Amino acid sequence: APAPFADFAPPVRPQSTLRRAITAAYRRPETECLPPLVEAATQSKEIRDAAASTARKLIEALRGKHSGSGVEGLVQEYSLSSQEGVALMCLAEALLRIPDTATRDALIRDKIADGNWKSHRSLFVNAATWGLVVTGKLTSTVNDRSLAAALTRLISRCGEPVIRRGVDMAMRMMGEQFVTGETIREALKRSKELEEKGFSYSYDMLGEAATTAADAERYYRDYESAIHAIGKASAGRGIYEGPGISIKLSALHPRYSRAQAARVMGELLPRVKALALLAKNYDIGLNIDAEEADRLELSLDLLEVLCLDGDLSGWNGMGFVVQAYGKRCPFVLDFIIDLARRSGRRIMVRLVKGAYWDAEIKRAQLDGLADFPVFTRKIHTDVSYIACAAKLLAATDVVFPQFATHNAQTLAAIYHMAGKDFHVGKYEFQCLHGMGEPLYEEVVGRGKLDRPCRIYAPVGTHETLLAYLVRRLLENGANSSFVHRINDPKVSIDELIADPVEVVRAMPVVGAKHDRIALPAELFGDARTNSAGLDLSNEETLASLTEALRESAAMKWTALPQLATGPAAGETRTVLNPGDHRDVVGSVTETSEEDARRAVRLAADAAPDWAAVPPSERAACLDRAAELMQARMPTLLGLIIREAGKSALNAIAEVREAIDFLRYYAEQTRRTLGPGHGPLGPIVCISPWNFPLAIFTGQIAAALVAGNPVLAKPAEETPLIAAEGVRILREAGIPASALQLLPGDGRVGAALVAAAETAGVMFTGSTEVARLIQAQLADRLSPAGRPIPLIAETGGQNAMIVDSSALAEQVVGDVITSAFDSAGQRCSALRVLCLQEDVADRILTMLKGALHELHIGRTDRLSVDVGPVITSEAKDNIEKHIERMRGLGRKVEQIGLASETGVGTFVPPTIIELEKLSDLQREVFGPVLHVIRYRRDDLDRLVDDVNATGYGLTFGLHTRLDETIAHVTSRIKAGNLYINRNIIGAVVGVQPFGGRGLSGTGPKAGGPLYLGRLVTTAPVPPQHSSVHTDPVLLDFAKWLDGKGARAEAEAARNAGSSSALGLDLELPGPVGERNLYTLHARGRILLVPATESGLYHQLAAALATGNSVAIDAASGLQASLKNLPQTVGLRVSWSKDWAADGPFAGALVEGDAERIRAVNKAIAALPGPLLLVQAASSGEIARNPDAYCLNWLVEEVSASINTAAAGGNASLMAIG
Ligand SMILES: Cc1cc2nc3c(=O)[nH]c(=O)nc-3n(C[C@H](O)[C@H](O)[C@H](O)COP(=O)(O)OP(=O)(O)OC[C@H]3O[C@@H](n4cnc5c(N)ncnc54)[C@H](O)[C@@H]3O)c2cc1C
Ligand SMILES: NC(=O)c1ccc[n+]([C@@H]2O[C@H](COP(=O)([O-])OP(=O)(O)OC[C@H]3O[C@@H](n4cnc5c(N)ncnc54)[C@H](O)[C@@H]3O)[C@@H](O)[C@H]2O)c1
Ligand SMILES: O=C(O)C1SCCS1
Ligand SMILES: [Mg+2]
Repeated sequence: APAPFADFAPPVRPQSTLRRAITAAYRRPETECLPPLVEAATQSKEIRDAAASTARKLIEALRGKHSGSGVEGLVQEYSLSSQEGVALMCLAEALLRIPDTATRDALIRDKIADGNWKSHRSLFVNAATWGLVVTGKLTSTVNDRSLAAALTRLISRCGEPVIRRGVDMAMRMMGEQFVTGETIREALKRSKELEEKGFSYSYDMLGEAATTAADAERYYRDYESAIHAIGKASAGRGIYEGPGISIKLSALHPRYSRAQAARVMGELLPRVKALALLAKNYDIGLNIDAEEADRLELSLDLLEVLCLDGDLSGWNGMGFVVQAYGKRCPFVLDFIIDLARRSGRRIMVRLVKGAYWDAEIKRAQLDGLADFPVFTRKIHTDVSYIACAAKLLAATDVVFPQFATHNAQTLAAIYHMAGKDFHVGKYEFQCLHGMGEPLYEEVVGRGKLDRPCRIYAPVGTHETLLAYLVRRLLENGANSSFVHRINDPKVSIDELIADPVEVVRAMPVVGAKHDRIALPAELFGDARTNSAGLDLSNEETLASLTEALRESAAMKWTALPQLATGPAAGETRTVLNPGDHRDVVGSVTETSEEDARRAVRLAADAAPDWAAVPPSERAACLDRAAELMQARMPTLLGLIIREAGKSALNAIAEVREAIDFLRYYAEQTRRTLGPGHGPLGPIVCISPWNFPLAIFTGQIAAALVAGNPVLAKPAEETPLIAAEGVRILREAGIPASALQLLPGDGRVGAALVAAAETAGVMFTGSTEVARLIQAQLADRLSPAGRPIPLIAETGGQNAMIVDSSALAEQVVGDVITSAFDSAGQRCSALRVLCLQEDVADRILTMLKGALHELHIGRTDRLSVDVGPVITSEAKDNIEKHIERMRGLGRKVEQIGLASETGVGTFVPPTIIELEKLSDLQREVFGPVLHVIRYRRDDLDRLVDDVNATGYGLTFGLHTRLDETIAHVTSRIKAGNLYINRNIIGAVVGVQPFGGRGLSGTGPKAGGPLYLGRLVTTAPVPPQHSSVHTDPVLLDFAKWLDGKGARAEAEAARNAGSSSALGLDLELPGPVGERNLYTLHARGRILLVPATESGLYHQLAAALATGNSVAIDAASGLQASLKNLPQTVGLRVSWSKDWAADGPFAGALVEGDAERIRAVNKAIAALPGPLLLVQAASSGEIARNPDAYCLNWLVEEVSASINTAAAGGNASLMAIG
């Protein structure tokens, strides 16, 4: 048996002094990066004056030949609105997908111009891109109804001539402007004109981010065939005067990442070597493009091996991009220059600013990392660029600098920095096709500056173009971009030639972070501190984590019954690693049923003393526990990895979630709890195995901070991390009498629930076990004669709907994560993928290819993607489902498992293609994705089928179309919605988490209504109000007044005002996402009245919160509701057989204690979902206007929208 963590994440090679200096700068504070860059970029007064004069001359030329674009001229000629221009270009795009030119012209003449364009996949799938072209602004989703109206209007107004102009315009841009050519031969033919003027070329076969092995093979043969064509055309011109190629490493392997470094060096490197050998034989340049920040240092390992490989000697064409917007850039250049000296290869170094800025900001915020790997002020990147250019110009004997820029100020500064001596091969400039030719026609040639420029030339069909094209249009439209400002009349030439080096030097704090971009720690501002993660791409982090993880594995972890009086004796057994039962993780002593009953009595005796600790001090304990967990995160990771079968990434997220619960409930307490919000009493917290620290901590922390002593009963599978969490909470100041730990199985849970002094239960787990607890509690009443509160958060049958406008690569990534992360052992995991029929085959092929790149095994290796299932019984239950489906004829795709999995309990990720959604009965808690197909016109029926399971936890939708978003999100019934992203997000206070139906009672964990359920009188949560009044409530109040029920009419009006139905908030979070929180009606509420006035109060509460009702017909109160307004009657039904008329979404009960007990038992016997029941006596209804609390009669819905899904971030376009 291998030692734990002995092979966790060894580096590709020992890290040299130069490599370690790169890693040290990864997230260096911006105020530390800039001073040395300012010093390096400083030039003399004479040079700065000459550079400004050169830059002014270049800018005056650019503005003096500036002409209006063809799109702007078309919009002007036909007086088009912006939406009309966008819709016209979408139509033109679709028309050009008809190959036969004469067939297209006939369709235009006889069908399109004749009105009905709809008759002949949305036309507007790519409207976000055309929106950038027409308006310069990026919209994340498409208003397809606005575009359809605009297209009808413009065709009916202008007819065939405008369509003809649109087609011809789109044909030029897509064939000549967006790309240099559709094929490499076409691009080579079009390059002759500018090569005669002194330009050179580097061709990019458009392609990146391979999803499957087949994709990577395709990109490889594209590169290989382009090298042949370029080399044949080069015909011996060499690497400086002749053309070259650019490649992206992510195109050549589907798992290009630090986590898969061994596969990268074993599988990707030989492919790059084979391409480089061919480039060497033709003597052309081969450049490795730079991608995301977490790929930089990995790419250096490939560069090093290739430059030391003797088979490539004699050739100086290997090239490499370095991004000046990155904090590591000068240290990367130090490494490359030294490698060039060691190898004797004159490495071609392309200095760029960088293409992924928006995405790097979002990623660092999501991951809770210390800082960004890029600058946050645009002028900092400019200073970085000039400083790095000085370093390169001092090293032209050993490297070939290539200065890629469209900024005339940058260009002029480098041109003068380089001085008077020049020869071809010393250095060059570079620009992008369709962006830089105007500027460099003022540079190339003996009549200008006599400096060469290489054009980066994209090659590809309309299809393969999207990702690259959006990045260019974002660059072109960003407020901070030179190419945008040059065309801004409000921007003077003096502003354009301002020297960024001197502007930065003169700022009061050199290198200060952008004022409007929050560090990841500060996402929530003054409310609370964000939890911090760990960068698993940082070699220093991986080295220290390896040591900490190994040390965690040497510890003698235990879990004991920790009563208020001290540890208790009991039956003891080992806890085994689910991925390898030979790995003993620790020992657990389980609680006897007698000691569990004893613990509740000790909790009851201690309850007054803990309630007396003021809320601010209880919240301070939670904050101290969060600090302790943050500091102990590496050790906690090691325990979670080995006890619960989690990967390192998933364990980090788990510990972050626990920290966030602690800080969120602390802050909510400080905002709400006062002397009149008395605790319930001892609360039993029963938790699941699959989030063994986060959900465990969240329930206990909420109960404790609300003033309740807690009996903590963790899942029998994962007691060790629970015991450590209790240890941390007690260290933080929670008294032993206020938090007792009771390990064991469901018997211990049931004994606690049944104990007489148990005042409340918090349950997270399976729906079937929640139903047993509901039945136990139906026997019971509080000393005040009211039901024992139960929060029961249960399973899901979670769907994702994908239409023909979604991007397959995005979909497949979010499906692989949502369905198979943690081996599908997330309550939020994707269970049913619904694919529109027209794209289903392509997406399924891509999904299956991505499935086969996953690594399944014991999770103490960074390279492992999917770990084990928790037990042999879980495995048996999952496989029985797979075999039942397999026996019914359903197609089943499974990864093959390595033999080393035999010592643990593993289930391979599985795809099952279903015929109907009713083929599924219950939640299958494992790595099993079901796939169904649907026709577009059946979308509404499909949402019905998803709702018809009775679950309502997480739900995903992938679409670009606003009409479809509005339709689906208005009809789906689930607690957590996700648009154009994965569905496993539960960020505390950002996506408050929890569902409806068979998925939960609410209120949501990590949301503002949670603490109020754990006290006898609920406070008013922050931001909890609504100015909207339910109109049926208003009609009912008028009816009450007409009947003479004046006091009840006033109570009804008061309920209408007090209701928070219609609350609609946006919660603070990371950039590039919109996180929304709304209060809706729950549904149909069962009313069990005893008196006429009680019925009127119950009806008012239910209607004020937007619900319909079913009224118990055995009440005999039918005569009390005569002559209702039709609007109210529509919401009212009478029920003789409650079980026939469900499912209900809650219940209101009136009666004395024994009537409430009898009704509670009858309600618990109803089939289906657990009901949140509220009960009151007739006297309580008369005395207390809040006898029925309106908090529990609305339904919380969280929605998370990825607003960067279209390829960039519109808001950050105006941030520089
Ligand atoms: C031929 C060529 C090849 C290229 N290859 C690559 C490549 O392989 N990998 C890659 O990542 N990029 C690459 N780029 C760069 C990228 O695609 C953009 O073209 C370039 O960053 C624009 O810089 P500029 O000097 O033209 O314009 P400018 O307007 O001077 O600079 C714009 C740049 O500033 C940066 N920026 C904007 N806002 C901020 C901010 N708030 N804080 C900090 N920085 C900010 C961004 O990098 C942005 O692109 C290449 C560029 C060219 C011309
Ligand atoms: N809605 C959410 O937020 C959420 C979150 C995570 C997991 N879950 C659900 O939890 C399930 C997986 O977790 P699990 O396997 O640990 O659930 P489980 O129902 O098997 O057990 C959960 C806890 O209940 C206890 N238990 C079992 N029988 C009991 C009984 N008769 N009386 C009292 N307690 C009893 C168990 O010991 C355990 O501590 C999944 O269905 C998952 O969907 C829901
Ligand atoms: O494709 C991109 O976004 C960059 S890589 C080389 C050109 S700019
Ligand atoms: Mg169980």
